Amino acid sequence: KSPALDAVVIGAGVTGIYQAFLINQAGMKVLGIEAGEDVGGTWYWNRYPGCRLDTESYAYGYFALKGIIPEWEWSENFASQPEMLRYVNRAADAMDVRKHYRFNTRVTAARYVENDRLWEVTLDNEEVVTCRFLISATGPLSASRMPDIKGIDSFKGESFHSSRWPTGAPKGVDFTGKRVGVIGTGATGVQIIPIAAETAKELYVFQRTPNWCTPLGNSPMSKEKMDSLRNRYPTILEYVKSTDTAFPYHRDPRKGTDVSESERDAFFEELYRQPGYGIWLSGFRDLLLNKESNKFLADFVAKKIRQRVKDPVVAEKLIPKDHPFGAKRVPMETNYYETYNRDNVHLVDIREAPIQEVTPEGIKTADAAYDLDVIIYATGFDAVTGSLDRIDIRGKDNVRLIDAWAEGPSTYLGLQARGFPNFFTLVGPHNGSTFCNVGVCGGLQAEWVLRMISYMKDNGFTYSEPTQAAENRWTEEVYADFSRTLLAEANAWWVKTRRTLVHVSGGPEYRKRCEQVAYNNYNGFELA
Ligand SMILES: Cc1cc2nc3c(=O)[nH]c(=O)nc-3n(C[C@H](O)[C@H](O)[C@H](O)COP(=O)(O)OP(=O)(O)OC[C@H]3O[C@@H](n4cnc5c(N)ncnc54)[C@H](O)[C@@H]3O)c2cc1C
Ligand SMILES: NC(=O)c1ccc[n+]([C@@H]2O[C@H](COP(=O)([O-])OP(=O)(O)OC[C@H]3O[C@@H](n4cnc5c(N)ncnc54)[C@H](OP(=O)(O)O)[C@@H]3O)[C@@H](O)[C@H]2O)c1
Repeated sequence: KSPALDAVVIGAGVTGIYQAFLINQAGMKVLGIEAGEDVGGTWYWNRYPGCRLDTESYAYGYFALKGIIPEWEWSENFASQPEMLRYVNRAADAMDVRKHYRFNTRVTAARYVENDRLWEVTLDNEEVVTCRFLISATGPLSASRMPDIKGIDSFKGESFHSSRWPTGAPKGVDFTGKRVGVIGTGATGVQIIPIAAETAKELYVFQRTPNWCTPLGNSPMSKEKMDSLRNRYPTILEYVKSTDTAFPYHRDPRKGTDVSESERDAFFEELYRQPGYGIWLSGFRDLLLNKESNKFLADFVAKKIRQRVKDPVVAEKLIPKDHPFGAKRVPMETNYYETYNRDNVHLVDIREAPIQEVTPEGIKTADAAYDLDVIIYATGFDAVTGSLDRIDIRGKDNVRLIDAWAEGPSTYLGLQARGFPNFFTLVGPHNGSTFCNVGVCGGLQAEWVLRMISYMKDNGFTYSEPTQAAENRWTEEVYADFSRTLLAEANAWWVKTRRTLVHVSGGPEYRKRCEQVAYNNYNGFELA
């Protein structure tokens, strides 16, 4: 039998739509599936207050850089959520990609049929579509997780996870008169807290673990600046392609030690005050390899925190003692620390006083009871493998991807897994495009995968699968490379339990390997 489609593409985020656009451009037969109503992925689903980019607007905007929508105008340096979703909507316009997709449709199971080298894809547990290739663009921080606390449903006020804010108008942003509780202090939390506190009656922050945070330094984007940028897109494109993360920054050649304390102190101050992630991704070459170098930056930020926070007890509570700087994603913020100087904001430490349960009134903890009219769960995601974990995926010998990855992910190039022929996990585990400015990183990964499906059509090949030795060596390489950094000393979302779900070596290096595989007739894959 013959599968109907060349490929199915799961997801309508920035990765998914481009993937889908490209495939169809090459004249193949594609269907996209999105669970929500329309394109946007991250930018569709995450409508909470203060939701904002990390990455410079113009560096994230692959779609603009590649002249798909060259005339696009950014209004700020770090675009808000609504602006992003506008961009994606426009981008999809010029691609004409919507007609290729099934919206309001969820993939629930996927089964490989050895005997026909195809994939049988189940939509909302009834209908079945057949494709030669399954391509997941279901993204690294899709798949929300509620924390493991007793009695979440026992709560009688308003309550929800950050990625399912009530609504397409973000309803009830105004917390006038309300007692609000916020669980979690990651990137989401840090964006939410200063904003809610403008209107909340009382704001209690339930912080189990403190992150290192630094000033976003957002500012609006003059039309001149935007003209000066669009004129350089070719340069900006090449440049972001050459940096380890595809963010527009690169390391100082020097070590932390080749420089006297007073020279370091000056260099850090200059970064601290620079808009964006310069502090994190333009430090010294050994910020993430060398405990001593890390300590230097960590003490500087510490000191900064005690400047911005008036009461020294609160301030100490907010300074991490337990993981080196830049080991977890560094959340960037507007006026976060100053928030704690407010009379109507309370930091509740829930490591020393672990949350007992959620009651109808408020939140019980080992020490106190909090009456609350609203609770916010900024508790993050089932990272990387999470949304795949939520599809029954089955391969050769009817094995599940979940059992397959039970000891941790195993893939070649982070693109295919052994036992799962003709299946591409885009920006998935052990992938060089996951620790990235994903806007550019996944654009490039979508393009490479196109070139592999194209190589397959031309040579009439119907089957692709990693060899054992390919996959073992790769995985080995990924753990090896990761154990060398201070990223090993931490529990970020990209760690599972202590192992990595992700590839930390450099994008340009990762892509260089990929090019070396593709050139050598996809060496490491069995093809037939
Ligand atoms: C709040 C937030 C802010 C971020 N900010 C940045 C940033 O500034 N810079 C950066 O580089 N990265 C950022 N990221 C990381 C982000 O994941 C990437 O930037 C990018 O959005 C990933 O896009 P994607 O299209 O690959 O996945 P997504 O954007 O998540 O899109 C995946 C889509 O797949 C759909 N889907 C999943 N499962 C199914 C199912 N089985 N059936 C049907 N559809 C399904 C989902 O509905 C979703 O729409 C951020 C992430 C979050 C959560
Ligand atoms: N552009 C941006 O600046 C932007 C904005 C938002 C999100 N993001 C992306 O989204 C990622 C996820 O960040 P997030 O804040 O959404 O999630 P996150 O980084 O995973 O943080 C989740 C928070 O909830 C807490 N938590 C989880 N389970 C808990 C439990 N059982 N009890 C008590 N506390 C619990 C965690 O504390 P513990 O550490 O103790 O587990 C952590 O503080 C970021 O790394 C970032 O890449 C980016």
